[PDB]
Amino acid sequence: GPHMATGQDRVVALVDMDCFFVQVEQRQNPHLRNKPCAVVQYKSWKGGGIIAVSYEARAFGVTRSMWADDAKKLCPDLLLAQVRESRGKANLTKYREASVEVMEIMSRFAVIERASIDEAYVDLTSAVQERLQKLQGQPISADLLPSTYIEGLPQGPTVQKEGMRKQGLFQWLDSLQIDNLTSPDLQLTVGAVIVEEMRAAIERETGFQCSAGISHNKVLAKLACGLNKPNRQTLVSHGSVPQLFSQMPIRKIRSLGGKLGASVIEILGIEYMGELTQFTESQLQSHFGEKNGSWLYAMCRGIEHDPVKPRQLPKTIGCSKNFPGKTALATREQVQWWLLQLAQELEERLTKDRNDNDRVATQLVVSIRVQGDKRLSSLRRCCALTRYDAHKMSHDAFTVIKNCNTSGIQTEWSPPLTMLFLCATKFSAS
DNA sequence: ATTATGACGCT
DNA sequence: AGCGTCAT
Ligand SMILES: Nc1nc2c(ncn2[C@H]2C[C@H](O)[C@@H](COP(=O)(O)OP(=O)(O)OP(=O)(O)O)O2)c(=O)[nH]1
Ligand SMILES: [Mn+2]
Ligand SMILES: [Mn+2]
Ligand SMILES: [Mn+2]
Repeated sequence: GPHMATGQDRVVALVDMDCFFVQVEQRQNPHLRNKPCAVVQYKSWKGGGIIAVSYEARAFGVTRSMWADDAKKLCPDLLLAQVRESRGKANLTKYREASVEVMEIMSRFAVIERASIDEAYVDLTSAVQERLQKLQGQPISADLLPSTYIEGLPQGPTVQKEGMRKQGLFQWLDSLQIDNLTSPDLQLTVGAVIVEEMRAAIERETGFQCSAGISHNKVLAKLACGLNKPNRQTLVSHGSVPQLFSQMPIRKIRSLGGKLGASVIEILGIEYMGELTQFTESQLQSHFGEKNGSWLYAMCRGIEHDPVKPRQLPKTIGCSKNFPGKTALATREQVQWWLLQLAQELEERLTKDRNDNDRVATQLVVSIRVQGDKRLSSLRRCCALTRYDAHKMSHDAFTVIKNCNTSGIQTEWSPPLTMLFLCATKFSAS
């Protein structure tokens, strides 16, 4: 009743750039704009692997994780842009630099948590309080929410999509109590006004479009963001959760799309998020552990407490390359040459990071995969990272991995290596 | 040959 | 510390 917490304390947004790498290439090359187009890494094997897809191309069935030759079968007019290659490997610097452009704009409105190269969470609770005091109690005009959907509306008592969006927004605004500065629905609405302003600034100052979700926590904001892409934002209220979750497959909620979610489905014999409400907290903890059980008990009621961490910069700076099939590394000279290539890219990125961000990494993580192992990483070992020098880092990585060569010959490497990975970690202020 | 990154939990 | 999971 009056003591039952409802998880409505915060206003949280999730901003995700639409088909980011594609947009970066479309800004650079206007010939690619408003076209079916995709971004690929490499080219010789099956035309390269697609990693990002414009919405025009998605309409033909093109998807990430598809070979370009196969995508061209679905979409013969598909346009392609290739990721830059430096030192023999894909180099993602252009997209990291574009990401910094967007993150710095978002940080003007509120403190952000960089969740990926193209998405960030935003804690808007305080900004919403401020804008509400600036409002002095006037309602919010629909004109302030020109790209916002209200999930679950319209309802009850109409042929076009924009008209649907506007009907739902009108129903939502008509039911707002704008006199209560602590109304969670009002707070979410003001949050959506601010996110309209943030997205407008991003597009004005970079050319890039994005989608966003606004709700009371990170999981609901992420889920909301996906409901109406591209170039739109969605408000998911606390009240919208029972209907939304009643037909939501469990795998759609962030962290449940893998083995844990499959086990929730199998053990409990359910399909949808809302079905979780029928279990006690102790029942869920008994199946899925104390932490997961409490998280699921609260999540299926729309409640989640994970904070938006104040972190705009990545915690790690890494370099990795797969060597699939017959390109696996089988000699010592090969392994050394590629460790050097990775370490040279790492040195360049670390030196730029030190100048930009006033910090130094102190630990080097070396990971490899050996032929025949299904796991991503066959081995991870750390060593000290005391100087930003590529030859030193590559010799140190070789030292930590050389015991993995089971060949009796000094020159050959067996079993051959199908992955190398160098990662700089444990940053200290400098 | 579903690649190149990231974050975070477990023990 | 080293390994696994999840995202995409
Ligand atoms: N190198 C590499 N980059 C990836 C991979 N998967 C995604 N990316 C990059 C390219 C995407 O443009 C970018 C952001 O990913 P998202 O999942 O948010 O998708 P994207 O922004 O492409 O489309 P969206 O409109 O958000 O559905 O991350 C991958 O497997 N390898
Ligand atoms: Mn995106
Ligand atoms: Mn995507
Ligand atoms: Mn994203």
